[PDB]
Amino acid sequence: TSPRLASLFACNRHEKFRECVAYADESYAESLEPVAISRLAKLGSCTAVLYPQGDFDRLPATIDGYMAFLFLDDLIDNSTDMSYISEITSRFMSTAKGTPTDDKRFFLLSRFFTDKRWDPQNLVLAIEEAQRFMDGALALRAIEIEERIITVEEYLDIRVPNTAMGFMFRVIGFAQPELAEDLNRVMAEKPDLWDRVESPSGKSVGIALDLFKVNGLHAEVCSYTNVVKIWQRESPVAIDLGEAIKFMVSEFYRYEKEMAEALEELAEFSPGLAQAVRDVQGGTLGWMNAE
Ligand SMILES: CC(C)=CCC/C(C)=C/CC/C(C)=C/CC/C(C)=C(\F)COP(=O)(O)OP(=O)(O)O
Ligand SMILES: [Mg+2]
Ligand SMILES: [Mg+2]
Repeated sequence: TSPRLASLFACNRHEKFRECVAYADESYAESLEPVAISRLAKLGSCTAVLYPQGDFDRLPATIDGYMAFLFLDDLIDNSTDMSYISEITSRFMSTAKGTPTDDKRFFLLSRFFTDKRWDPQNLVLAIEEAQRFMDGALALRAIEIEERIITVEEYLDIRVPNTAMGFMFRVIGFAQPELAEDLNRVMAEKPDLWDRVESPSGKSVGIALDLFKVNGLHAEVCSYTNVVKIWQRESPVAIDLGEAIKFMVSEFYRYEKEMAEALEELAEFSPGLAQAVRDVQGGTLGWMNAE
């Protein structure tokens, strides 16, 4: 249920995509399979389509980082109480800042954030965005617990950093190090232009993730933190889940158009960085449309 979404942005693939898979298989089986008790190795094909003009020598590190990230976020999203989610997010941020850990769950996260090849300002950007991702996870869980009714607008604002689109855009500088300088410059000199690209990105990918969820074990629901159910409540006329899905699909396309328009203005500043952003969006949607 919920339809495939056709991104405006091509799903492009690194030429060593095969090596990316297998590195992921072999790395997972050695470093995550023991503790994880999985769709985790699949982040090989994914990194290869997120960073298709990236430097292959950075992709194995990025794969490990992203497998660890996905693993821990599954911890976070599955937690039912603020006390446990707070412990996990604080430990994530400690590790992201290079605090040593002997918790194997965090071993690959530490490898990635302490990679000596990071551009130093790029690394600071990535840590700060991971904090924003974590702050949104914490806020969304408070919402579902308190069963608080918010608007779609309020939700999407909270949700944007928690889609990790912005984090993946920051690691463009790691995976495609010829873009580190341009990444730093846009944040220092053109922050508002940057946010005009990042904000419709997070909104569209947020809507897409929420659309692709619904039901499995017995009742995920998430009635207060899934944009489809949020709109059901906010609509000024009664709408069922089906009609609600249709509307948010239309909103996906509207937010992607708004992102496209922004990327035209980013490309005059940096053609390379604009194209790398397209490919992160295009590969994310491409990879997601295995539904
Ligand atoms: C990157 C995205 C958004 C999707 C697919 C590509 C991928 C596996 C990237 C790994 C990079 C990172 C940091 C991912 C971790 C955070 C994100 C967002 C996810 F886990 C999305 O997976 P989900 O649908 O279970 O959860 P939710 O976001 O709806 O709660
Ligand atoms: Mg999440
Ligand atoms: Mg999740």
